Amino acid sequence: EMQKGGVIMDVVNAEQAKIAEAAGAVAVMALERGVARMADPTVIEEVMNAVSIPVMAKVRIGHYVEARVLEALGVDYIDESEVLTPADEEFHIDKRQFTVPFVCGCRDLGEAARRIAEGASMLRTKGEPGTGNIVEAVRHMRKVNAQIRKVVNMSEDELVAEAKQLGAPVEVLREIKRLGRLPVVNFAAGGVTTPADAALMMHLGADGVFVGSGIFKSENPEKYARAIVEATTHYEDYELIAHLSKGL
Amino acid sequence: TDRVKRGMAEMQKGGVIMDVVNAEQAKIAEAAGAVAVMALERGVARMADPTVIEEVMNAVSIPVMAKVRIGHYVEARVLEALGVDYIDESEVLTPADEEFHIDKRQFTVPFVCGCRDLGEAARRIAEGASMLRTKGEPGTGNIVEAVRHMRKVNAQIRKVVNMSEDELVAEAKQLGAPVEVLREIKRLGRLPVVNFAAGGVTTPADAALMMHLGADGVFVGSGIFKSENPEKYARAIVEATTHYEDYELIAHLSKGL
Amino acid sequence: TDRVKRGMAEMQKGGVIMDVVNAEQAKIAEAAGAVAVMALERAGGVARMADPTVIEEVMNAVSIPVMAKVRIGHYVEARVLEALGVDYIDESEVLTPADEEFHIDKRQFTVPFVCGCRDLGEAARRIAEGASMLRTKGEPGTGNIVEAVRHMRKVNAQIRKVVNMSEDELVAEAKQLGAPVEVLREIKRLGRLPVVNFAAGGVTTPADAALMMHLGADGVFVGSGIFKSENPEKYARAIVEATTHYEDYELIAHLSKGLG
Amino acid sequence: MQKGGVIMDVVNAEQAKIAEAAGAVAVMALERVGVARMADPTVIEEVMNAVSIPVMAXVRIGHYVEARVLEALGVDYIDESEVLTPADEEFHIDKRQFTVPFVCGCRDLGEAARRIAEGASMLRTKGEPGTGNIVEAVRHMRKVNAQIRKVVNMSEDELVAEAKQLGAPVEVLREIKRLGRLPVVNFAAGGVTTPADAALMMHLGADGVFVGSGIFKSENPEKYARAIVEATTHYEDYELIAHLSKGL
Amino acid sequence: QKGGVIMDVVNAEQAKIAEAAGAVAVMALEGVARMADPTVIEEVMNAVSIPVMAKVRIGHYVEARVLEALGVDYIDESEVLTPADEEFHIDKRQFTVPFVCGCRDLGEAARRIAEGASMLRTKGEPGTGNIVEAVRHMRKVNAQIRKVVNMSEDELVAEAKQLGAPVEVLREIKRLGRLPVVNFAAGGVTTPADAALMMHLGADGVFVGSGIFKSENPEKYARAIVEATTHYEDYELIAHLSKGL
Ligand SMILES: O=C[C@H](O)[C@H](O)[C@H](O)COP(=O)(O)O
Ligand SMILES: O=C[C@H](O)[C@H](O)[C@H](O)COP(=O)(O)O
Ligand SMILES: O=C[C@H](O)[C@H](O)[C@H](O)COP(=O)(O)O
Ligand SMILES: C[As](C)(=O)[O-]
Ligand SMILES: C[As](C)(=O)[O-]
Repeated sequence: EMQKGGVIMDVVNAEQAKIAEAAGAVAVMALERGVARMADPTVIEEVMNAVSIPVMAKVRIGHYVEARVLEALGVDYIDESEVLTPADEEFHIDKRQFTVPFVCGCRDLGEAARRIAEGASMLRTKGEPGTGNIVEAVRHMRKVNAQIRKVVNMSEDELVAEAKQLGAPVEVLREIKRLGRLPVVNFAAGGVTTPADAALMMHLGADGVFVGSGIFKSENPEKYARAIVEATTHYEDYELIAHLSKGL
Repeated sequence: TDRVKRGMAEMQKGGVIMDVVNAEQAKIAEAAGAVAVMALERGVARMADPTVIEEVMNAVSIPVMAKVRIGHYVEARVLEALGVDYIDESEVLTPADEEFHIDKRQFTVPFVCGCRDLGEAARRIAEGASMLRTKGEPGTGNIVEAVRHMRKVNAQIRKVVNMSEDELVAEAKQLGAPVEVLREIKRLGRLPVVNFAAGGVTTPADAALMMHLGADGVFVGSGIFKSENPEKYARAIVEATTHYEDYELIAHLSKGL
Repeated sequence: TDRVKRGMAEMQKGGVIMDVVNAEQAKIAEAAGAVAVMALERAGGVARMADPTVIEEVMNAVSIPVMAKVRIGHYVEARVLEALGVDYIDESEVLTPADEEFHIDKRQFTVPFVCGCRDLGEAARRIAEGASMLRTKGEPGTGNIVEAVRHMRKVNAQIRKVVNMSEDELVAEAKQLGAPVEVLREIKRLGRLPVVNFAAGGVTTPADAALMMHLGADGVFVGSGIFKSENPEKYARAIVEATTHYEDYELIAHLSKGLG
Repeated sequence: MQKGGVIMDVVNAEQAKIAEAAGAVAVMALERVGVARMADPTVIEEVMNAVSIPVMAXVRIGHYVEARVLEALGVDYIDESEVLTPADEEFHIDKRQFTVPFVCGCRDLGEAARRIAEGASMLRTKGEPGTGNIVEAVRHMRKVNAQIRKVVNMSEDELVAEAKQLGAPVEVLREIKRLGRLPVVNFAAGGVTTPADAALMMHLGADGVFVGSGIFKSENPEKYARAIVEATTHYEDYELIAHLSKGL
Repeated sequence: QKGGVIMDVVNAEQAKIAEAAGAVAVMALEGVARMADPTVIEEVMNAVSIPVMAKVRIGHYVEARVLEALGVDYIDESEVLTPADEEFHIDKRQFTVPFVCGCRDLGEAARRIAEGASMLRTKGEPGTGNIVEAVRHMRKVNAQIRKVVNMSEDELVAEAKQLGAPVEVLREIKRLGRLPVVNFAAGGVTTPADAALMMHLGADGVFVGSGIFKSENPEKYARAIVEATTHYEDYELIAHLSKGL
C-alpha cells in the first residue's frame, strides 16, 4: 500500500541506503546519477541487498523493456520517471501488464487519471526537478487537490463533460467521486528541501514526500534525513519542526 | 440493466425507424415493415405534446420512440412516465443544455443519442446511451451528412480495433473519448451498442448505401408521407435496407418513387 | 436591515412569479397559485419603469406580493416604486439600462430588490450592493430554456466549488471571479447563496419549470406567454404544480397534455 | 446662472408660452429636429417676443458667424451644439470674444475644461440625442463628476500630469480643485423623458436639465412640462415624483 | 509604530546598533532564498528589546508557524524570498502573531488585508538602491486611496471589481479616510532625503536594508535615517544629516 506519511529517499549506493533506512525512510529510490537511462542493475542490487525496506528504481517514460528488466531484478516499485530522458514522447508504459507496481508523475488531475488508467499504483505530484524550489511541488499539489475537491462535490451528471475538459477517463473521475480522493497514494516531489517544506506538502494534502540526493550533500545526512522524516510524520507539530530546523 | 437496454436496441438490426406525426402515418409505417416509429409534433423545438405521443402509442404494436431536447432531464422523465419504449435525446430539437447531456444511466427506458465521430459516440455511451444515431445535418435530403459521419466513426473504430493496446490511453485523449469505452470497442471489434445512420436518407439506394458503409440500420423522416404513395415508398426503403446487396431488387424498387 | 429583507425574500421557495399587465391577469396568476406577480406595461425603443397607474391597478387587484421592474442604475425609478408601496423592486436587465457601470445601491432602501446574474461573480456583486434576491437568467423573450440552464448550471457549479474548496484559496478565487470575498465566505459557511435564487429565461413548459428546480433553482419567473395561451389559468396552474412537485413525473406528464 | 431649472425646446410662440407657464427657467428656440443649421431668425424672434424668460438658440460647432448673428438678434444664450451639423471638426468658437454667454456640450472633464478655456459660460453634459434613453446623460454625468471628485481631492503636485492625461488646461483643473466643483453651471441633457429621469440627473449631481420637443408630442404638454419642472426642483421628494408620474 | 524605521540585521551586533540608533524594530536575516535558520533569529531576539521581525516565503504556511513558535514579534511574508506558492498567500487570520505583507497597488493591499495582514509594506523591486520603486507604488496606493475616500458610495462595488479588491476593505478605507493598517515604504531607501521623501508621500514609516552596515559609520548612518524619518519636514536638519555619509 506504501505507508502514508512516509518519506522516500534517493540513494546512489549501499551506504546512503542504510542511512536512509536508519533515518526512518519508508522506501529508497536507487539511482546511478546527455541521455539518462535505467541504472546499471549492479547498482540496484547493491541497494536491494543493503536494506530491508522497499526499493524503487526509475525507468525512462515508455521504456517497456527497462521496466521488464527491473521487474526481473526483483525491484519493489518501478518509477516511470520524467527526470530520466523520455524514450517515448506519446505513449507511457502499459503498466497493467506488470506484476510490480508503478509510481508515475503528474501535474494535474487529467494526467493523474491517465496514469491511473495505464495501471499506475501510485502517484508523484511534481513540477520541475533539481531546483531546491518547493513552488513546483506546491503548484501541482494545489492544482491536483483543488481539481479533486471539485470532482468530489460536483453534480454527478456533469462528470462526463468534466472528464472531456480535463482529458481524464470518466471512470477514474467516478471512482474519485465515490472515494472522496484518489484511488492511489499521491506523494509530493520537487524541491522538498527543509523540514518545513516537507510538512507544508502534508498540509497541502500530500500522502508523503520524495526527497533527493541533497540530503547526502549535507554535513550530517543522518540528522537531516531524520529531520525530514519526523517533520513529515508530525507535520502539525510546529514546535518540533522549529527545533528540527535549527541544526540544518 | 445496461445489457437488457442494449439487447432491446440490438434486436433492431437491419431495420428502419420512421418519423410519424399521427396514428395514420404510424399505421402505414408499421404496415410497411418499420421496426419502430418516432413520434413527432413537427423557433424553439421541444418535446412533443404527450397527447400526440399517446395517439401514436395506441395506434401500433411496434416500439414507439420520442425525442427530447438535449440535456432536458425532465422531458425525458415525462416520456419515461408515459411508457415510451425509447427516448431520443435529439440535436434536431432546440438544445436545453449546451454543455451537459442527460445522465441516461439514471433511467429505466433506453436512450438513442446522436454522434458525428467516435469521441462523441464514446461520450454518449459513458452517459448511458443504449443506441447511437450517426448523423450530420438534418432536413437536407442530402445523404452526404450521414455518409461523412458513418465513414468517420467506422474508420475510427477500425483504427482502434487494430491498434496497439498500449496506445489507447493516448488515442482516447486525442479523441476526447473515455478509454474504457475504447477498450470495450477493441474487445468487441465494434461499438457495444447499435449504430443507425440518419440524415438525408431519401432513396432506397441511399438506405442500402448506409448499410454498405457499416450502419446497423437507418432512420428516415417525414418525407415518406409527402410522397404520392407513402406505403409503397416506406416499403421500398424497408426492403432496400434489409436486402442491401440485392442490386436488382433495389433497382426495381427505385422505379416507382 | 438586510436580515429582515431576506426573511421577506425567503417566503418565496418553490414558487412561481408571473408577469402581468393588468388586474385581470394578476387575479388569474393569484388564482393559479403564483407566489407573487410582476407588474408590467408591455419592437425597438426605450423600456422604462411602468406607469404608476398600471402598478397600482395590479396592487389593488391581488393580496399576494407585487413586484415591478426598474432600469439598471435608475435610483429614482426605484425610489418612486418604493414610495408607491411595491413589495419588491426588480432591477432588471430587460429594461433599457440607465447606467452601464453602476447598479443601484440597494442597501439604502427599505424595500427588497431582486437582481439578475449570469455567474457567481455577478451574483456576489449584486449581493454586496444589497440585493435581497437573485434571478439567474440569460437572454429574455426567446422561449428557449438554454439561457436559464447555462447560467443556473454555472452559478451552482461555482457555488459547489466554493463550498468545498480550501479556506485559504478563497481570496484568490474571489479575485478570479470578480466577487467580494466576504460573500464567498458567507456562501462557504451556509453551503449555498445567502439569498433566494430563482431561474428565469425561456421557462415555457411545465417540464422546463421542473427542470430548473432539478438544477437547483429556488423557484421560477415566467413571462406573458402564459396569457397568450388558449387557457391561461390552466397553463399558469400547470407551471405552478410542476414547480412545486418537480420530481412527480407522472403528474408533470399529465399536466403537459393540455397545453397548445 | 439658474440651478435646479429645466430648459425646454420650443418651435413657436405657443410652445414657448406653455414652457414659461410650466415653470421653465429658459427656452431653446428651434426650427426642427440632411444638414441642420442655425434656425431662421424669424422663428427665434417669434419666441423672444412670446416670453420674458431667457431665450437660447443653437449654432453649429465652430460657426463663428452664426453665433455673431444670434448675438446681434439679442438672444440671451448661444448653444454651440453638437446636434446641429458641425461647421468645424477641429476648432470650436472662441467664445471669449463674445458678449453673449455660451453653453457647450461635454462628455468628460477634458472636454469640459477645453470648452471653459474657449470661454464657455455654461455646460451641458450629454451623450447621444433623440433616443429617449437616459443612459447617454447618465454615462457622462457620472464620468464628469467622478473625474471632478478625483481632481478635488488629489495631491496638488499631480494636477499637471492629470491635465496632460485628460487633455485639459491645468488652470481649469486648479480652479476646479479650488472651488470643489466646475466654475460654471452644468446641466444634464440626452434622453431626459420622465420625471424620474429628471430627478435622477439631479441625484447624480447635475445643476439642471435640458428637455426636448417630446414634451409637446404628449397629450397634455403643460401637465408634462410641469411634472418635469417639479421633479427637477423637488428631486428627493419621491412621493411627489411618484404622483407626478401617474398622468404621463 | 508610525514615523519609525525598521532595519535589516544579520546578527546581534547589528541589531544592537539598530536599537541604539532608534529603530522601532529590526528584521532578522541570514539560488533559493528561504526562511532564516532559527538560530540566527534567536540570536537577534536575545540581543534587543525592540520588536523583531523575520521573513517567510510567500505561501509558506509552515515556515510561518515555525517563526510563530520561535516567539517572533512579526512575520514578513516577503516577495524578496523565493515564493513557495505563486497563487495563494498564507491565510494569516489563522495566526496569533501579526504579519506584514508587500503591495504595489490598492488591489493587492486590500487582498493582503482580507487574508489577515496586520501591516503593509508598499514596495517595488528590491536591492537597487533606487527610490523610484518605492515612489511609484506609494504614489499609486495613496492616489487610489484618495480616490476611494472621496468617491460616491454607490460606485465602490464597481471600483472593487476593477481593482480586484474586496469591497468591504474599500468600504472600511472610505470610512477611516485611510488604510486600516499601517503602511511603510520600502525599496531603495538609501539617503536621509529618500526616507523623508517617503514620509512626504504619505508613508507611515520606512524599511531600510543591509546597506547601512556596509557604510564606514553604520551607527551614524542608521541614526541619520531615523532622524530624517521622524523629522521629515525639517530640511535644515536633513541637510545637516546628509553631510557625513
Ligand atoms: O451531435 C453533436 C451535437 O451537436 C451536440 O450538441 C454536441 O456537439 C456534442 O457534445 P460533446 O461532444 O461536448 O459531448
Ligand atoms: O446581468 C448582468 C447585467 O447585464 C450587468 O449590467 C452586467 O452585464 C454585469 O454586471 P457587472 O456590472 O457587475 O459587471
Ligand atoms: O512579488 C509578490 C507579488 O506582489 C505577489 O506574488 C502577488 O501580489 C500575487 O498575489 P495577488 O494575485 O493577490 O496580487
Ligand atoms: C500530458 As500526457 C500525453 O504525458 O498524458
Ligand atoms: C475632442 As474636442 C474637439 O471636443 O476638444
